[PDB]
Amino acid sequence: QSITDYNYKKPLHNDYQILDKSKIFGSNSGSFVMYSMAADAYYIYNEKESRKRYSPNSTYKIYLAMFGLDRHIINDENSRMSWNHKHYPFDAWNKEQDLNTAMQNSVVWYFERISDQIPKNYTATQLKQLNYGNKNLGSYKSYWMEDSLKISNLEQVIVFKNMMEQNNHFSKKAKNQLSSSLLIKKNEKYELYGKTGTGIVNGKYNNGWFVGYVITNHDKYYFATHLSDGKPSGKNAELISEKILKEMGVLN
Repeated sequence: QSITDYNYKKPLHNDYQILDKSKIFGSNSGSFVMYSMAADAYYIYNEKESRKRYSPNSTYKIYLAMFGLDRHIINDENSRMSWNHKHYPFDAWNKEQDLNTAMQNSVVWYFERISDQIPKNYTATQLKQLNYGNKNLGSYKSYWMEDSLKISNLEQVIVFKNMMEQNNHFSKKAKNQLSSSLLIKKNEKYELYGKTGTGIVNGKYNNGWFVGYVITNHDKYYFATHLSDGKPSGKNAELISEKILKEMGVLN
């Protein structure tokens, strides 16, 4: 909308290190950002591109889940939602869901059902308090899917880290329930948490994301990969994230 809606310009008041992950990105274009809790420092590949704001797509379901927990639309004893009986192209969508199943399978109707129960003034208050990208709700429909709401790769890390780590009005059990829903991988060395996001425009991928965090025995790292061209899917952004986190020593 405004002159500032496509770009995040706020200086990092933080130690930062510039990375060169161009070989892993290959023919794809985009950025990678990681923050380390113990180091209090940002590691950035393609810093200019990390500040360009893009639709978050399904990565915003992180925030819809938090808001649905905070408003008690879903809880710990019940996060179940019955299927309304409409046929979707994937059978994982064609049944009852809980937060865990819906997050894992990016089941759109679950999160759309949550968003419809949340009043616009709450969301606006939340995006303001969280500094969530351009904060632009537009028509307030599926405003996070190739629509008015945009956020940069750098802000994806900053905002997620601050939401989880600051003592805010989001309770600790809601944060824990969100985390369980986002867990992808756990072994002796680490726990990897995250959420893909994929934008499709005219049958073509236009926008790929993977936003999350890693807990090791020694540190906690928030990260995000955004793809803007080449093959910009969430699945590709996830693959790129894993190669970079592994090269950086985060996964061992």
